[PDB]
Amino acid sequence: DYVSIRVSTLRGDQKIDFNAYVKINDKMILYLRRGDSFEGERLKRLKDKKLRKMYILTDEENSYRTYLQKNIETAYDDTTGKDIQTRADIIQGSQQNNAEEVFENPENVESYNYCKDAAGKYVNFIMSNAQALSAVMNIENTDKTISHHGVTVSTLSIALAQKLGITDPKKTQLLTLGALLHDYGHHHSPLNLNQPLDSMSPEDLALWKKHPIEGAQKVQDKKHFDQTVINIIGQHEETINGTGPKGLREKDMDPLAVLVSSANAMDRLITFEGVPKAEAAKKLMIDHVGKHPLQHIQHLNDILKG
Ligand SMILES: [Fe+3]
Ligand SMILES: [Fe+3]
Repeated sequence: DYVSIRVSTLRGDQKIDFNAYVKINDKMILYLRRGDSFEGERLKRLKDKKLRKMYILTDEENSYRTYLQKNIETAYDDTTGKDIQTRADIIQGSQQNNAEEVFENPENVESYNYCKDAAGKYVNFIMSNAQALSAVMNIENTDKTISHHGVTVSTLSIALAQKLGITDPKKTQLLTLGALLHDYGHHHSPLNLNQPLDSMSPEDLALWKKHPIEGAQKVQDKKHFDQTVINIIGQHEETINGTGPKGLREKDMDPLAVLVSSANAMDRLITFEGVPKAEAAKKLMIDHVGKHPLQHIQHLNDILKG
């Protein structure tokens, strides 16, 4: 009667040719109407509302499928001259949707490969459009979700890799994919991530510490998962001086996971701990002493101010 869709796929200026419903007290409540769009301030209709899944009429699923495919085809097209924020709105949401699909169906080879291919397209988008990174970084994680945070971390990771001279396309694709999926271990956790680690209850901190271990264990023997991705999921909370959950030091880590660890630490401060982005580098240095390579912190600070 109804089928679910991910809210991350409702983006940009294309007019929807379907209704969409929000579930309230187990009923499907009409919220978006045929003809609606979501460019610019219109996106506010989908923000700050903890919207993850919405629903469409099964009879309109074909309209929705074509809507989504047109959005992504148009947004990745570098020849359109289309507004960069609208392209970023669509692409950021598509990346988030791809991650959510993998988190919900980690056994699905097709979904993983789709996410992987799209991570490559994302690298190209960021690399080939001067203002793409800045546009994506304009898209605030209002609901503090792990999928949105994955996209942000992947974005910081791509730029950091560029600043470090990591050029290998295979490596950048795996870096991006690993960053996208890095917090798989938090999927369906009761933990409220939107609080500072250092002031979490002992119970919450203990729960938090489990996530990279549990996440990696679940996917490590799945053949379709790339080893680098498994490494990033499992090692991204490790710090170079051995203070993270597994106690790894830099020499023990996948180098790409060290990058993601740095990029993650920054967004956790900015998005989950309410730290102003200009102060985030200092905070890592004086509150996360020796946890991440200074060159990463310096580069990330530079990326954040443009
Ligand atoms: Fe994490
Ligand atoms: Fe994270």
